Amino acid sequence: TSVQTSSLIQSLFDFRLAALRIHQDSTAKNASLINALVSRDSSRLDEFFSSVDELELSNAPDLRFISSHDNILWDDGNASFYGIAQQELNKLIRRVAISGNWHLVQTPSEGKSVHILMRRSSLIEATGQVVGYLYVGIVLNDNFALLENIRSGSNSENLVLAVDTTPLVSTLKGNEPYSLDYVVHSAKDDSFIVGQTFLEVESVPTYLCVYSIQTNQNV
Repeated sequence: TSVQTSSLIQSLFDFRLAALRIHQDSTAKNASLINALVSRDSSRLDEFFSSVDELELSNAPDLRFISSHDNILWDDGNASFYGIAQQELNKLIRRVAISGNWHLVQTPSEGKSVHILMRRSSLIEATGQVVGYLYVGIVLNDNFALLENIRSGSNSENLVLAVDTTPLVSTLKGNEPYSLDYVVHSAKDDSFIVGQTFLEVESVPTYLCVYSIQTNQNV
């Protein structure tokens, strides 16, 4: 049941991205927002999002920022928490320039390329002129909540998300019979079976590899 665990993992991953896409695409049509943006006052924008999130938490993106062309109008400010220079968002804007589709992008951040999944929705005016684009993103590095979600949803023993040989995040606690290092340089299919699943983003192959460790139940 290898391909089964792998597809399970992929559906769980697909599920999370879906939760965000839907929430994004809806906020992108929230007159309250559109008008708070055209109003040109960062407060309603801040408040708008703080309220948006006040109850849909954990289903909230890690990064969020509105922008018209290269002119970033508003930013939730979480970019800095990730060690991402307001500058490094402008380059991501061009990189993700194809609305309604998720993009796996990298970005420099204090000596470690940070891997992010991004997507943009256009903010139209109730007049029909596009007024900007809302950019939403999920940071993969150290995103334990995302990996833990997928681990329990698939009832996996442990999981580790790596950009091959290099771990982005793990569920291991440090008491397992196996080390993170082992899990990462281990053969695909032993006492501890180690599965390997390359995630697809929008049905497209990706270098994101999720390792699933299952203990040989024989034992």
